[PDB]
Amino acid sequence: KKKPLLPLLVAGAVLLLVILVLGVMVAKKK
Repeated sequence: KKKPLLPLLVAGAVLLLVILVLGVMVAKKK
């Protein structure tokens, strides 16, 4: 019933480098 989190672990990692890091460009520049 419960969906595996194996692919979710790496999923959040990608969003951390692609999305989160995207905001650091404007943040650090601020």
